[PDB]
Amino acid sequence: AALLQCTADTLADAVLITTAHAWQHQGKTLFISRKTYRIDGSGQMAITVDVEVASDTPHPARIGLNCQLAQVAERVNWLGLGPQENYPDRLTAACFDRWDLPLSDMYTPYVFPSENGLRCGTRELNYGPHQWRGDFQFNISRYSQQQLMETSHRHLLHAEEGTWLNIDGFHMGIGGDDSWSPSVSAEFQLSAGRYHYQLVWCQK
Amino acid sequence: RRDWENPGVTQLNRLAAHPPFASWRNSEEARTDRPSQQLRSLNGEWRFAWFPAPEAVPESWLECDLPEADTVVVPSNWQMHGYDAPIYTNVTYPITVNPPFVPTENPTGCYSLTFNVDESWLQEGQTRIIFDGVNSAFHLWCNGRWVGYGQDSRLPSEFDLSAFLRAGENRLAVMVLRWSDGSYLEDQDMWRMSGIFRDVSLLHKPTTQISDFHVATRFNDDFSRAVLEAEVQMCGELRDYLRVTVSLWQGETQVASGTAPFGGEIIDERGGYADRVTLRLNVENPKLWSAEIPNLYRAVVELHTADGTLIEAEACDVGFREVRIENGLLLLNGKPLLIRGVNRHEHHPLHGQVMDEQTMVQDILLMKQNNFNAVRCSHYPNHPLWYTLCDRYGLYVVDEANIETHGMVPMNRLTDDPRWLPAMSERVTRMVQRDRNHPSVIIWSLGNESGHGANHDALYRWIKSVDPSRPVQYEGGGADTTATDIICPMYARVDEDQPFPAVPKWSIKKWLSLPGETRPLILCEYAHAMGNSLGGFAKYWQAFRQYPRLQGGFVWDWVDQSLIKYDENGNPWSAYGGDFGDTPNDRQFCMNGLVFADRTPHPALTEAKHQQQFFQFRLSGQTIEVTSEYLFRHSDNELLHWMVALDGKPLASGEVPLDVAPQGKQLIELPELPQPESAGQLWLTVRVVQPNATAWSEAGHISAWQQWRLAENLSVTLPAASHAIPHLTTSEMDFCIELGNKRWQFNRQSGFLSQMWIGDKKQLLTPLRDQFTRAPLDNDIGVSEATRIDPNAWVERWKAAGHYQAEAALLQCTADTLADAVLITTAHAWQHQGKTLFISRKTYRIDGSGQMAITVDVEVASDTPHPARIGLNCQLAQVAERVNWLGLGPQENYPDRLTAACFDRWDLPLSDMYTPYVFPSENGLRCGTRELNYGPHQWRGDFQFNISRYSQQQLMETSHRHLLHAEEGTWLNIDGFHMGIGGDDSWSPSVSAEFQLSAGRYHYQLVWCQK
Ligand SMILES: CC(C)S[C@@H]1O[C@H](CO)[C@H](O)[C@H](O)[C@H]1O
Ligand SMILES: [Mg+2]
Ligand SMILES: [Mg+2]
Ligand code: NA
Ligand code: NA
Ligand code: NA
Ligand code: NA
Ligand code: NA
Repeated sequence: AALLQCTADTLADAVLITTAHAWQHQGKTLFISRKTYRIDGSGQMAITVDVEVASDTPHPARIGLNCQLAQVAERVNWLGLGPQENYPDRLTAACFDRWDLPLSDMYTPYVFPSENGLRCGTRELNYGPHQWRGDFQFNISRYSQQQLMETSHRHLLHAEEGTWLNIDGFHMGIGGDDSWSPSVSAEFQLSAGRYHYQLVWCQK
Repeated sequence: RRDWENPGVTQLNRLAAHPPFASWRNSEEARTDRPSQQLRSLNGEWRFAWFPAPEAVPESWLECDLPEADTVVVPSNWQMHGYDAPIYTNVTYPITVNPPFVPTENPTGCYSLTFNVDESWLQEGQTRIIFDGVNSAFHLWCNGRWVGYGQDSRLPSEFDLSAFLRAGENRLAVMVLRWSDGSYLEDQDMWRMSGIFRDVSLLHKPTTQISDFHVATRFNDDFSRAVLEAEVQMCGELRDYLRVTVSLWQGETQVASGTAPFGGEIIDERGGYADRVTLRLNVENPKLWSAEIPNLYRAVVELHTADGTLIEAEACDVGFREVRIENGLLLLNGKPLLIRGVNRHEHHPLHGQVMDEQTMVQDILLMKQNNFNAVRCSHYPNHPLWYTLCDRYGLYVVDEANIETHGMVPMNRLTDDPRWLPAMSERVTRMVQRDRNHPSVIIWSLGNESGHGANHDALYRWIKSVDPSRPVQYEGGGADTTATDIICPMYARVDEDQPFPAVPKWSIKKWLSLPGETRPLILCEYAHAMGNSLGGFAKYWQAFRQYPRLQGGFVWDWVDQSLIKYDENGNPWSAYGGDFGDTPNDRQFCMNGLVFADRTPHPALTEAKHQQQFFQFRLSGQTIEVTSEYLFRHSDNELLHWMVALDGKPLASGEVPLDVAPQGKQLIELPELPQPESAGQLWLTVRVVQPNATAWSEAGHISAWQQWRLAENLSVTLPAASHAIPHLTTSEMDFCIELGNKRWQFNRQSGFLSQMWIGDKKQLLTPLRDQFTRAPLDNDIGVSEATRIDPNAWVERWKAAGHYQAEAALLQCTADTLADAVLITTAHAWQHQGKTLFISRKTYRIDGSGQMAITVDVEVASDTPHPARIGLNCQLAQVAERVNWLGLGPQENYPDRLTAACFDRWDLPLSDMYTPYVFPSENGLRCGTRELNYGPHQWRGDFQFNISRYSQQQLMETSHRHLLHAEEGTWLNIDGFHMGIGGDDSWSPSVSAEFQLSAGRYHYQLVWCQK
């Protein structure tokens, strides 16, 4: 990430932080993320995200935010599709409702580890003292994406300090018509060029 | 005898039907298709008088010109002369349904003609008269004496006048009835007119003559050898010395000739036809006919004496081609066709149903220029010249019997009744007898929309038995009955089933594979081009390409059936149903074409041309792969032009020769490029160009094109810093923003930007506000009507929900000052009787440079019908001459109808940004736009828009284009999102789900600035 801009402004009833970053490679600009963070008198932080994806780069696996929370809590409660793991091209069986499970159930122990546990069409996620509202997809667990990537067997995984949260505005399909050639259908590829999503983070 | 109220009587004294004749008395003339001294036209000025019913006609008329008659041009439709009104009704018959009766008030046209006949015509031989088209029934007298009677408005009626004429002056009298029992089989969706509307001629033939002749062509497996077989029949006295010679010419070269005396092979226990003879000519390596290369030969049939005196000669153009269905595919010359067709009614805005050579040729060329290769004669045999033009310019034709009984209940009420078999039969048999020698006719059709009755099965069989060279099709009764060789549905969708009882319309992909089915499928009608339509056209093409047995279709239809009317002040305008006092009527349903009545194209025609391209393309790296879809020709009149441009700015370009075999591929490696001097999207556009003129096109004609996005350079560099800083003035009713010579006013009570100035010049006539509706297209309205609402119609759904009446309620309007800009934030709710339909949240941010960035986030209740659009609208104070944009164009294009548009920088006169649909509606949108310029204004983002002198309100409140009036200033509609237009049919919702705005939440952003 290359910082293009970062500015703060005071509003009548809020503070407004605007940022813009570029991800580039070998001089090519892959994505541009432009954001605003508006913090109001109520303690709510509204994050608006607008991303640009170069038409000539391979469509990305996801368009989201990620962070590692200090907090390790017992349950995860959400208003969205569930209760089991579901992806854009595999979410018909999931149901929209209020679900609440123990943290470990939000991790799926595939023998060969990979991205896992996503839950789509969520409008509210609650974990510990935190609350995220919007219309997004998310996964939450004790294993970083980096660690999943680097580890070939589930028994060699180690819970990291804290909890890793991956909150996506958009996520690519997982496919499966076969497992030896690209099989994610065009309609589940993130080829829009321009993507927007908005999240509000607040405590309890 | 009231013969016009009896389906048992369809004619009296009418001669048998036969292929086009001219009785040449010179072989060379027949060979070259020159005019014949023996075939005279009686067209021109005749006398005509109108009466309200046959009973009102005075007997004196039979012998004397009526002084009150007028002199008029024939052929003609009397409605076009103003004698009575033409009627526009679709399905419901224009007369009470009570077969075989017709109204006692039955408009009657009394035509007469005084003309001369050479004594030579009477001293020997036979003189007959031929009426190519009389609608719908008539009696004929000659010199005061009755000759005969005829029905079937679309085939020629011939009578022998030899015993009625005199050398010198003669007088014909023709009493034409508007309505007859024949009207029950003539219920086609088109204007109901009447009259002698096709040519009148006199033909002289010798007493001993050629009475009919049939030509066939059969081939070997590889088409390297043919046998042409000509069966010739005679009438008149047989003599041993008579002979028949059939000769076949290829240009000026004679390829073959055979001669034989009359006397056919034994047929049965009783012998053979002493009055017939069949000649067989061998042809090596024949030049095959197709729509791609319409090679033609000329066969000349000479009747003569053994000593060599010519009696007469007849002749026809021959196209060597085989039509057959095998293994589920329709093959032409052994290869599978892909029918790029269109249905074409015979219609002229000034002359009604009278056809002329110039208009036909016009039609043909435009069809060919727009990639069509086939036409369906909806829904009757056409004027004879049509077939000759199709044979020579090369178009595949579906010849269809003049039988349509759509208004019956149930539809097959007459077609299943044996009492009507006779009348039906002649409409089919006489067509086959007239048209069977035309190579362009590849398929026969039993008619249209007359259910499926036992009469169709018998006639299907009659054709199969008499003319095995062409398949038979018929859509009635569910499109896959026993009376059809081809599954030929009308308006069946690509993927969506429409499971109506008894006659479902399955998805065409699914239909092919139903248990036990194996036939090819070609839609007889699809992509109902009514008004702003053709949404989803590409979906069909894609399917046709992928599925071998989906062999194409015939779009409905070629040309709008609008008619010219003159305002009080003599100004012509386009009229539709009801416009002549005709009632009941079906209004604008007579207008469904790809071109307006004057042949100017509608925007959809370009979508068709594009999807019907004959060259397909693929891009990989710097390699262009061109695939030919031609079946028979090499690309010998084509080159490929390619261009690369960065956001409209030309970068590199070039041309390459195309040398692709039919069905073959050609790889073209593009040069290395001098990559963009900066940010933006590089676009590659390729066009196939025919350098040389052809019979149907000019030099440089563009036949196909395609585009691809190549490299994109996202901009990361920040614009410089403007020292200038915008100022905010607040009052209780308004928020104001000023920046140098610029100012913006946002109204605090409305929450909208109400005014803007450049200098002291006000820029807006009406404030900038959200817009969620559109003046309804014909597809949006369907068959709904004020006196008969169709609740299912999109328009009724939007109306019912309050979309057209919802009012904006302000929920928030705030102003903030940033470091370098003013930020205005608004939120509105649109409601209707308690319900919140839509929510629009926006921010307007005005910086030091005078750019206004507008962010819009809209919520749409999941339970209200999907909106027609999500956008903004305003009336600008200025009217500029041009409109310039970087986006798709140049023609109007919608979400489900934009494949043919290309991304580039376009610039047009404002008037071309408005599409003049006769029935006005939302029109002229351009999609995928990144920049729009008009006057001093500039809008940037990723939106769709339309710009014109007509408000949406006016468009929806006006039924005819001629009545629109340019308002002050310019109406601009800039949409973040816009619903598809649909068109699979125009009587039920047809916009595919992927084109409905059902997302719930939508975001778009625009920058508005002045230059
Ligand atoms: C209106 C439909 C119920 S019937 C529909 O009407 C169209 C109107 O142009 C065409 O005439 C079609 O052939 C006919 O099926
Ligand atoms: Mg009759
Ligand atoms: Mg009909
Ligand atoms: Na892994
Ligand atoms: Na096909
Ligand atoms: Na119609
Ligand atoms: Na060529
Ligand atoms: Na209108």
